[PDB]
Amino acid sequence: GPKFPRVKNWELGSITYDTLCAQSQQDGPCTPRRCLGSLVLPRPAEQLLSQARDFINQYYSSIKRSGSQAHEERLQEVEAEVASTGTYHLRESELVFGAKQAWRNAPRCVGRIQWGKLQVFDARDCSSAQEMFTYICNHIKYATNRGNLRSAITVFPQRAPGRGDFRIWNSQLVRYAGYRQQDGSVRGDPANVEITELCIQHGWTPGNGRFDVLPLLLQAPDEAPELFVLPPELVLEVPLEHPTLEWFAALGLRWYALPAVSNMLLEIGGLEFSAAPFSGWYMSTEIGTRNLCDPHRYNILEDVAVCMDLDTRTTSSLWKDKAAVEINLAVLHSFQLAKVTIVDHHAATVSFMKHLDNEQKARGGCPADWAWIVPPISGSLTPVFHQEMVNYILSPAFRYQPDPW
Amino acid sequence: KFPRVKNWELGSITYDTLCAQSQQDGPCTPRRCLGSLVLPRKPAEQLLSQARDFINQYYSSIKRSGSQAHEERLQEVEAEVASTGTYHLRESELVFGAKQAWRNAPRCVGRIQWGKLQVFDARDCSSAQEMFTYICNHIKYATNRGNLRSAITVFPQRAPGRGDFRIWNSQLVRYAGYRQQDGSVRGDPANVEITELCIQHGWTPGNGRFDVLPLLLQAPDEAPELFVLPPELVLEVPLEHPTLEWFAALGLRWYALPAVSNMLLEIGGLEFSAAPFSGWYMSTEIGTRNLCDPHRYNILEDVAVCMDLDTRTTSSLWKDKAAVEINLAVLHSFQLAKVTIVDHHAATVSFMKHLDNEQKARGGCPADWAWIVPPISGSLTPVFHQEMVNYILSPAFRYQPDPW
Ligand code: HEM
Ligand code: HEM
Ligand SMILES: Clc1cccc(CCCNCCc2ccnc(-n3ccnc3)n2)c1
Ligand SMILES: Clc1cccc(CCCNCCc2ccnc(-n3ccnc3)n2)c1
Ligand SMILES: C[C@H](O)[C@H](O)[C@H]1CNc2nc(N)[nH]c(=O)c2N1
Ligand SMILES: C[C@H](O)[C@H](O)[C@H]1CNc2nc(N)[nH]c(=O)c2N1
Ligand SMILES: [Zn+2]
Repeated sequence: GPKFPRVKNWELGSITYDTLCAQSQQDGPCTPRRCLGSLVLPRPAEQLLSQARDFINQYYSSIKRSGSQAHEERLQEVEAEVASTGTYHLRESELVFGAKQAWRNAPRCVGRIQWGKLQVFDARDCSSAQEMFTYICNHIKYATNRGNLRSAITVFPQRAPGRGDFRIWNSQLVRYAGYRQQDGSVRGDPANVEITELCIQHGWTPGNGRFDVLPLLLQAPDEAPELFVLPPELVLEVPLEHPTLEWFAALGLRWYALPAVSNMLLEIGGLEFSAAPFSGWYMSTEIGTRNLCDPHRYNILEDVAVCMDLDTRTTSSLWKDKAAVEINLAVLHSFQLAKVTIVDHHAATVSFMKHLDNEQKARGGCPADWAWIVPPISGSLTPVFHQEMVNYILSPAFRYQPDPW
Repeated sequence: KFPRVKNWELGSITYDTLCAQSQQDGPCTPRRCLGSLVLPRKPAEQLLSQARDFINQYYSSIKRSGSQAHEERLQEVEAEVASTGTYHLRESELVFGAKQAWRNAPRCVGRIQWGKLQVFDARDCSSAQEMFTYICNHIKYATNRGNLRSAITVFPQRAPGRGDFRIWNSQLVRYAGYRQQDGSVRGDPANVEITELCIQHGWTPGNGRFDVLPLLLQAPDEAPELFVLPPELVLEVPLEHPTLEWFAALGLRWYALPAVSNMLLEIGGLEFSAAPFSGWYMSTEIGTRNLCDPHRYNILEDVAVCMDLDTRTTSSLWKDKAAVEINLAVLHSFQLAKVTIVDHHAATVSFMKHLDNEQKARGGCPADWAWIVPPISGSLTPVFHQEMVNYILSPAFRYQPDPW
């Protein structure tokens, strides 16, 4: 009946319509002629003002004062600030709402049931790389909380016309080094070969382990990036063991507690925060399947399968599926043992389904990227697999940005 | 302009130029992507242009573009449409069209095989009885005592003003689903409705979990007729496990032949509303979707308890462990019974080879990532890390409404 995408759950037979997508102001990559929904990265005061107006309207709606005196005054205040300076600034409570809405709007994040509980740290007074380091350490301490992890984001000053950006060069606050070898192989995390070489070029004395924590490369405006080593006591790690396979511990595997993305751009009302690291807690498949089993990452599948004595000479033995399972179980078991927050892919997807129902009621839909929401193992075993999803771009948003080098 | 397609495991990049040949809109728009949706939301000049396009494809396929045989066939088609509002395919054109529709099917992981397809012309069918004979031959040919062979049987095309030839069943072989008094379902819950239709049309129902359904076949503007498949035609594989001796005691089994019977085959503007096709199973279809889906046979918990796994919590990964052993049982049992089957690793590996072949042959390949990526162990397969472009090429298989 209604002129909006009809969305179906095939497990439960239930139907919803997404009216929220009508609020989207920015185009995705798809056209009627072809769907590009599987691509990871698909390709002026007038413009700013309309984005600023839209966001201020969003903010005043959220506090139930849409159409009010203070609403129209804030609108006038922003237009006049853009009139004289070419940009404008957010009130603290506007920044908090916007950071939360950006998370809420993130189609690829399965953790969004938690969106209303996000600690927003204002670091818009930051004026140096040393000061960025302090704020980042504070974020890591607060968010790690000795294993009882808390969602947090730290927001550094916005892009300024003329002036250069605040940037964190690392893709995460915690990452393991990747050292290219003579034979052409990589020791450590192959994902991190480039940032590792950048750190060395900038004066880091490199290790030679599989799990060396990288230093931070931090760039304050119009300045070369400075190098900062995180003090080991701040970086909580978890040695990996298996509940029943006693040899698993002898593999010497481990992972860090805090998943903190540090290279994404936070956009709010046309303002761009080029440095705004955020952190949650892991879903176990991120570590157990992607980081540890991706062929282009640590690639430990064959190693674990040989220890399990599987027939790795034939696909039909399902040796890959078997090893992958035990590795995920190991990640789950070790984090629980160490009392570090983690969520398995079953409980995560169940909570996301609950989130979808909340947002259906609250907003008339929820933008979601099926390929990213569905876990990388046991897909159809989780409820989200059977849930159709509409994907679109809402603002405030987190967006990829080019590497600063 | 043209999509840039990256494989994130290998760092390799292709560009899809084939998508520019799409003449049919999918569900997406720049404002929102609807790629995860299973189904679509919903004259002479048009038909003639779809026809010329297809005849052009055919003659190009046999390296005779521009030949007088090409020119003459274009005029036959034009003369026939201009006089009758429609036209008919030559058998060779039909054979080519069916192979191309399979080739162009974005959701099929089995397309490496697309050039090897037995095509039965059943367009001289005038009754449900005759459809049944054709279907039985298809099943015999395709099953081949467990050495499965891909096949399609093509029944008469749609015609203006008259009803369609239709097979009412969604597959040639399906197990019955009997709604019990207490709201549960004995058998396959996916087939409750088709089971009820069969009973209403005179079928005497069984009461098992794996009762093979009769076929409801419909000749134009006639009530469907009921036909029981001779039990010797329907090859089945009892499921057992290589190391778990108790597994056979579950009484599980599945049929050898995966044959879709409710899709529409469109070629050159002509529509074939009954054109059942079959290949062979990819193991996860049976082991994961058919047996483990919560709204199907849903055996996960049962298997987990036999394995004495901790069912109380999600974090023991009991579901993941049980699912793996079930898929293993399927592979072992089909291999023991000498029935053709492909595991999801072998399948996805051959699909990558197909993507490469198609890049060289056509400059691209329409693929639906959500469907190509297996339902367990996704990122453990190469297709997970492969960007894909989805679009509709013709000849095509399409969904169509239920005839009831
Ligand atoms: C609280 C627990 C959280 C969980 C369990 C969680 C889970 C996830 C997962 C599994 C992904 C997929 C990432 C990948 O596969 O590369 C993801 C992506 C993402 N998350 Fe979260 N997340 C959480 C918190 C947060 C927070 C606090 C934010 C921001 C305020 C956030 C924003 C995002 C964004 C923007 C992406 C997309 C990143 C990309 O496209 O590369 N998440 N999340
Ligand atoms: C020969 C071995 C074959 C294999 C291994 C194979 C594999 C698959 C699989 C796994 C699917 C997804 C089905 C689902 O999960 O619902 C699929 C879909 C499909 N296949 Fe095949 N297939 C084979 C042969 C064929 C043949 C012979 C045809 C037609 C001539 C064909 C046409 C299609 C079409 C049109 C779909 C989409 C079905 C839908 O949208 O419901 N396949 N295939
Ligand atoms: Cl090489 C490349 C190019 C484009 C996108 C890509 C995705 C990787 C980044 N995606 C986020 C991964 C990640 C890591 C730690 N933590 C989170 N995280 C934290 C809270 N929520 C998600 N997410 C890679
Ligand atoms: Cl319930 C619902 C409504 C609309 C579409 C849907 C798709 C399911 C069927 N998709 C094909 C399943 C299937 C079964 C047997 N065999 C094959 N098969 C054979 C060769 N290739 C695929 N495919 C379900
Ligand atoms: C090619 C494909 O889009 C790519 O491998 C995607 C698929 N889904 C994903 N899903 C999540 N959560 N994270 C990822 O990195 C990816 N990668
Ligand atoms: C909603 C979602 O698109 C739907 O459940 C899809 C996902 N991928 C699939 N993939 C295959 N092979 N078969 C399916 O039925 C589905 N179902
Ligand atoms: Zn799309």
